Amino acid sequence: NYPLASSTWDDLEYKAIQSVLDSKMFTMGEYVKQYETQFAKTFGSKYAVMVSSGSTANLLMIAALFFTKKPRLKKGDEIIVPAVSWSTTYYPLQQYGLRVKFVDIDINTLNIDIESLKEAVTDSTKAILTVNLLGNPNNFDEINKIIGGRDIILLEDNCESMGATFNNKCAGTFGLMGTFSSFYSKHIATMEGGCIVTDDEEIYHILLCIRAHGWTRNLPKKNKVTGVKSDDQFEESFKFVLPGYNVRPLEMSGAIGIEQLKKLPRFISVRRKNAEYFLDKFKDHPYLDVQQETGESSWFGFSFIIKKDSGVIRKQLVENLNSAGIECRPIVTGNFLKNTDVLKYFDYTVHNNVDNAEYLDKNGLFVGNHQIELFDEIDYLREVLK
Amino acid sequence: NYPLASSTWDDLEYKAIQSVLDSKMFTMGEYVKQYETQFAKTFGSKYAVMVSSGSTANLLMIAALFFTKKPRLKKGDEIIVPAVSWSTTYYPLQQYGLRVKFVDIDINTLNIDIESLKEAVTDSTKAILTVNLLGNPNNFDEINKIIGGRDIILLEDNCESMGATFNNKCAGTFGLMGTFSSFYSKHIATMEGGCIVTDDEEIYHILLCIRAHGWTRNLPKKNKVTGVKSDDQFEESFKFVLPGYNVRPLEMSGAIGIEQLKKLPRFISVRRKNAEYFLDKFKDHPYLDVQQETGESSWFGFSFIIKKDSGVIRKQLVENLNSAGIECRPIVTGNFLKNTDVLKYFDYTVHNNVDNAEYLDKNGLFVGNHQIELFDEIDYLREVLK
Ligand SMILES: *[C@H](N[C@@H](CCC(=O)O)C(=O)O)c1c(COP(=O)(O)O)cnc(C)c1O
Ligand SMILES: *[C@H](N[C@@H](CCC(=O)O)C(=O)O)c1c(COP(=O)(O)O)cnc(C)c1O
Repeated sequence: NYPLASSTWDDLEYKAIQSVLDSKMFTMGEYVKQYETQFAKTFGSKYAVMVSSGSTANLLMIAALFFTKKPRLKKGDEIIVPAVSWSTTYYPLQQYGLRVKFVDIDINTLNIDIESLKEAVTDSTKAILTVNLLGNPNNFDEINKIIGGRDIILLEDNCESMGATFNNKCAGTFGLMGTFSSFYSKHIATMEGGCIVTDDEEIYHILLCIRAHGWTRNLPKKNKVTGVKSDDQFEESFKFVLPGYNVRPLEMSGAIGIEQLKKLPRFISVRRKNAEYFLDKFKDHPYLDVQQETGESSWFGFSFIIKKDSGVIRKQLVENLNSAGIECRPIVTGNFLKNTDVLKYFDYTVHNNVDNAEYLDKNGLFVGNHQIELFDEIDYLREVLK
Repeated sequence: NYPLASSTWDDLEYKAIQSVLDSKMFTMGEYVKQYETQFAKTFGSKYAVMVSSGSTANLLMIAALFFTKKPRLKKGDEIIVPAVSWSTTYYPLQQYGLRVKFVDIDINTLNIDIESLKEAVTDSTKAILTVNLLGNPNNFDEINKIIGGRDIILLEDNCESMGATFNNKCAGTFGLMGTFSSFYSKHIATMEGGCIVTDDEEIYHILLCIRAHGWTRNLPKKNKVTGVKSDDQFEESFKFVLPGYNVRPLEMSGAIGIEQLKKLPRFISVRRKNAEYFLDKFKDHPYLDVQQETGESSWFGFSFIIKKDSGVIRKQLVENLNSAGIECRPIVTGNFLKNTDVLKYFDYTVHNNVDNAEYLDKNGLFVGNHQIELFDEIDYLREVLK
């Protein structure tokens, strides 16, 4: 009836695939490169680099920081994160030996709690990795006040908020790097795909290098990694300079991404209209609280949190929902801190408490928002959730 | 041109791509699952796990060893590798904090020098990662003799030797794990693609988990990682237990992969016919040494090494081969140890020396072999390399 996922494609995505077939160049090329230019232009960054998925976009984002001429991050370094996000926002911190400090979320915005942030910040903090949750941007104004010129890097996992903006700027472009995802279920889809954006050329060349074999084949003759490239191909083409990966996207995802980006503004427009109608139907709801928007959210989906002491039990709504053909799931993955089994591999600490994440973990659920008009579905959802 | 790589595709892989487009299901699924099954069966391994590339296959191979119930490896352990190979054979080792011990290669076979190895193996050696170079398998009988019952893990990077055999056993299936690549220029091509095979179910379950977010979704109800999966999918489907990645292959790659396996034997045969031909044409070549075969090479390509005391300058030969429109390159990456820049990041040492690797690095070169008859390129090559 009402799924969490619908297809974003049309004839056009298919044609783009044909175009690629007909070219007989399958691995990362023209399209991918064209696609990166469009992406950057699209969100207002100087550079964009396409990878195999948003997870690997997070991996290189952290990785790159260790290979700047003046390494910006080091093993043991303290990084702050919020307690609610996708797993692969965290894994990379572990794989790089960072010390992780979790902070609770604000139960209204579902983003990192600001007042906890303020106090959680110190002289030991090297970086802050924010996540724009469910399409909702962090209030970067306040985040910038809290950092206050200190050597603390700001990073964004924007895998759920493509299109969101805050004060006339695209989410994802506030940090030194911002990551995106074009996985099937996201604002657009290239089957799998992710992207890192940055206005830093140094970081930009490093990303080009660790994305594919740690080589220099995709570096420009004069570049910020090696500096000046020899002209002996026999030579230059087989020099390895950073311990990277092969996380190249396929040409086909680049081509398909070109088509989706064209459609994006409409997708976002439809999404917001549905959000507007949704909020109208659900405000002053007797036992559910909705997400409070910051800036202009790209409304990835619709979260609900059971009102305190309303005596409503999640299992029930859950049943209700499914019995009406409406799919739902926890919000993102609930409180990450409960995954104690993977947590045993981390060097981590919890600032103050994560009561909010905890409450969410037991009392929130989520239903999708899509790029097609869902007025009908919402009216029904509201009939079911009364 | 006498290109280094060729299309192994015909209307079939084109048809398979079609079928997946027809299914409208693009994310890792049944084709991939089907391919994994065909793959293990083809190479004679109990299990196979398909990943986004041979490089991420090597990464997961190392990563798995850390998450076994009783860790097979730990930070600081020593692992012995050969000095000639693709850079992604080495990175995982640095990324996981292993102590890398380089060993010289045998100048004839181009694989690890067996004498050096016996000597390089010590009480501290926990594992040995072999690479089967250019289609040619390592003498695993000699290798197993060296290990002789001790607790030393044998691994293989088989990304260049899909289809080689040794004692009628398939290469890639001697070590606790073996990696494969199905990248454009390799034996089979699924655009990008890699696989890991193993006979160990626990490692096998660990791979299924770390390939996709460290979740439990692709583990069987009763499994070696978590035991028994819960029935409440609301919880079970968002449980994270090991620090993995998103290195899932594409369904299209799974589908193209299945047609490729069907054609393998033929590829191998032709490639081997080409090689024989090349052999006697180059049999008594006055100034160039050719690669010594162990078992049945899959002849990924043909190496040439300017004889000791010949007065021949590598430069000419290339000049020469380039003027003739024959595509040429270094043997893999040459002496990997020449990359001092990336070496800065490793915790490593060198066994004795790697003079063979350096000789090859300065006097070695290589042209590609294909699955179409090339007697004519050959005759021509011979003529050019007089
Ligand atoms: C996307 N999270 C998805 C995971 C879907 C999947 O199987 O990949 C979800 O179900 O919520 C996401 C990522 C991962 O990007 P990727 O899916 O392209 O690997 C990273 N960060 C965030 C915050 C995120 O939502
Ligand atoms: C194959 N190496 C290829 C590299 C092709 C590429 O650019 O990806 C070559 O040109 O020699 C290879 C790999 C890399 O696996 P992948 O290419 O599927 O990521 C890893 N190990 C070895 C030994 C290898 O030959």
